[PDB]
Amino acid sequence: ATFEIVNRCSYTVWAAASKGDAALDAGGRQLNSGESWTINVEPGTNGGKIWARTDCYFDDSGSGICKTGDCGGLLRCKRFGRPPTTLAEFSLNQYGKDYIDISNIKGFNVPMNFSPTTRGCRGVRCAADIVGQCPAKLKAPGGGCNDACTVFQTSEYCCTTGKCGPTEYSRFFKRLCPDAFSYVLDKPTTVTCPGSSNYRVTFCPTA
Ligand SMILES: O=C(O)c1cc(-n2cc(CO)nn2)cc(C(=O)O)n1
Ligand SMILES: O=C(O)c1cc(-n2cc(CO)nn2)cc(C(=O)O)n1
Ligand SMILES: O=C(O)c1cc(-n2cc(CO)nn2)cc(C(=O)O)n1
Ligand SMILES: [Eu+3]
Repeated sequence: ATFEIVNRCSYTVWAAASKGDAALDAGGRQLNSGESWTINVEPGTNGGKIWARTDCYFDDSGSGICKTGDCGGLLRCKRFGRPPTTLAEFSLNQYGKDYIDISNIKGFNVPMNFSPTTRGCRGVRCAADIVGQCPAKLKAPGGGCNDACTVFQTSEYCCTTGKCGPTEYSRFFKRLCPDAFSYVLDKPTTVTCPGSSNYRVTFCPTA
């Protein structure tokens, strides 16, 4: 499957793509404002994620640091990124269909649209100014808006036992972005697409 990753932000981002125990395609790349990077994701990829990283430095070997979304200091991510990270999430070719969503469960750093480029389903978007409106206690000094689990480490915010409800913090993310997951047990906003669809992830779709 092809994923065209487009940076419409006015700032550089370092795109990342991983399924947690391996890179997808090269795993990461710099995208200056306006640049597009198309990756190939293997059919059947389960639990894949794409995100933006901000304020990164990498040496000539591809090792360094990012202020949001750092994946073990690598340009080419093999693992998932450090919150806060707005997440484009997908599982492909699962009994004949693809499944996509956006999640704020690991916080929000950069606005995003995640849409099919082929027929048969809608896209999803979380493009509100979550960082600007972020509750004081969730603001990440390194940049972005943390989820409450990251900040407070409670069973209720982290849904540790599989039982939890919405919270004042989850409701903030849900108010700003109704079409993204705001906590682990949120009413799902997953979209079912035809198996083997192709996609575009756009950072700052309205900004
Ligand atoms: O065991 C680990 O340290 C570990 C494992 C995974 N895994 C993620 C997946 C797939 O969802 N499998 N291991 C991710 C990370 C990380 O992002 O730091 N770390
Ligand atoms: O760099 C890692 O391998 C790593 C870093 C973190 N950390 C993330 C943060 C910030 O929220 N602090 N450590 C968690 C994990 C894991 O759970 O596997 N793994
Ligand atoms: O503590 C962790 O979360 C962690 C630790 C290691 N470590 C591996 C080694 C061996 O040299 N030491 N920490 C790898 C990872 C990961 O790849 O996600 N994660
Ligand atoms: Eu780890």
